[PDB]
Amino acid sequence: VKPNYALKFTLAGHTKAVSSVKFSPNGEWLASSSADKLIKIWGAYDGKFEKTISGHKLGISDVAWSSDSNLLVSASDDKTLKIWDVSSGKCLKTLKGHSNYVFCCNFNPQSNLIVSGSFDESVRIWDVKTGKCLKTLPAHSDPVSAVHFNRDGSLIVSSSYDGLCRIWDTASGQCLKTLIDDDNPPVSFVKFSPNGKYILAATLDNTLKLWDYSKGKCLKTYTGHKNEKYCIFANFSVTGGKWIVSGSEDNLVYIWNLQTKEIVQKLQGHTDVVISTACHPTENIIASAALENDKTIKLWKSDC
Repeated sequence: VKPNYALKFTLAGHTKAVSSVKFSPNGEWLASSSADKLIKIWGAYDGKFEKTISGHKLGISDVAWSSDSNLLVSASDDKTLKIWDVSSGKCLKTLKGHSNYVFCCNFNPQSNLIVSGSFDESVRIWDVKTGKCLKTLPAHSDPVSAVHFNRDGSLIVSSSYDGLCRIWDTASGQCLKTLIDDDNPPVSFVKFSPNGKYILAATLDNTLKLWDYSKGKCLKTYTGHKNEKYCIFANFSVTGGKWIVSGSEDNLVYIWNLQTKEIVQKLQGHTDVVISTACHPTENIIASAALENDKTIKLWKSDC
């Protein structure tokens, strides 16, 4: 009925706001990025600090893992993305092309491609092996807040302060669908459901929405949290109960029942905006991370 997530670890070490936390696909590691220009790797189950990955000249907005858990990509205000070999910590490639801060990034499931979103209003698709830009999509008319590939990499979904959610054919770059409600508040997040049939989208009117984009219809609305200013990451949690999980600008992690939309738990502990949450791929484990009055990551664990 309800989870019972309890605090297990507080991961200290970043010196500015944390921007993003992500579990490796094999579940072994958490990676974190921060305004302090650094990536940090931590053990997912014992919270143990592993190493620092350095090289960006300005703060990092996002980090993402390849499917084999061997590479990371980061997006930075220095207008580049970097591909990192996690074991060595070396920068394998620097991805130049964006004309302003890069804000979001992701590998596709095969992990031969990376997608980025930028303040320059564009979405780019990059070849992992060469570090070259394959396509620049004129995706939006304001900064792009999130980019995500669907389950097999055949589609990209993007969101922008322009109020729109768009879905793109990866191979061609053709826009297959624009989602818009009668109202156009800035869309601060978007991602595909694990089965790729639905889309979870956050807008800066304190609202999360689950969209059936085959039919272009909003099915669920989740409220009660605070989200009017920041681009906060949300997630589907599928390892036990089927929940929706998001950060909030009242320093809490919110957890909703996906089907009934009822708030099932609120996680208190952070002392600043909870900007990012990640759900563990196999265990009922949540990582949360907060802005610069806090600077820590928290690992939580529930029985369902």
